[PDB]
Amino acid sequence: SDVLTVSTVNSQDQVTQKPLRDSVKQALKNYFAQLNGQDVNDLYELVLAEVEQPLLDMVMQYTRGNQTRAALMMGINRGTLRKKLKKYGMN
Amino acid sequence: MFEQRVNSDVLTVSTVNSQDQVTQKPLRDSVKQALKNYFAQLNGQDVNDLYELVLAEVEQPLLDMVMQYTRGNQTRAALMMGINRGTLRKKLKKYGMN
DNA sequence: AAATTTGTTTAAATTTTGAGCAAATTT
DNA sequence: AAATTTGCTCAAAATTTAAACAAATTT
Repeated sequence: SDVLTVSTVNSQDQVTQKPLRDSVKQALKNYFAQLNGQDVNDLYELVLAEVEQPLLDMVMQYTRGNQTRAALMMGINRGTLRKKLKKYGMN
Repeated sequence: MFEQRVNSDVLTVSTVNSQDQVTQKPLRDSVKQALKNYFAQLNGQDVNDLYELVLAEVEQPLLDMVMQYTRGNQTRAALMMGINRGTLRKKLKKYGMN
């Protein structure tokens, strides 16, 4: 009923799903905590970089290197995909 | 003395390791795992929105969290995310945060 | 009362898209 | 040897941008 989820363990050794979006929330909750009113400047492209890399990594692995099927899977242009690959230097 | 904090270790999540010890692992890895799992259930239906699907999962909480920080200040929020104020308002609208 | 933010528009800059081709690669 | 994918170009379509500025708000 909620497609992108990570595995957690509780004190009683029970594994159980939680939305990835709860992780993102936690990480930021943590990031901000460690900052002491130090200014943040490029937080969107920061988190984006943190998410695009592993997404590209995985779909390219799943599509066996096939840029065409990878782009179709993600629903973006083949050109866009190429650009993003070179951006993170994976090609 | 300043220790190097790599980019992968700026956004981290508490995990439990093979010795039942609590450690901080990259958000990257959470995104990897979510996708490894998403592909397991995909045996073997086709997809055509994987970027938008992921993007939404990540934008909502970022927006959620940044607004809480700026105590609803859209100008400071857009300034700290580093995006035009107009696209922040657009994104907020997309997710019902206004 | 002053400083700031919101809500909105308008136009330029930027990025994404699609389409189309030969050369390379997989099948 | 056929079929598909790569690498690369152009354009237009779509989106992000900054720059207003009056009205609403927060300091």
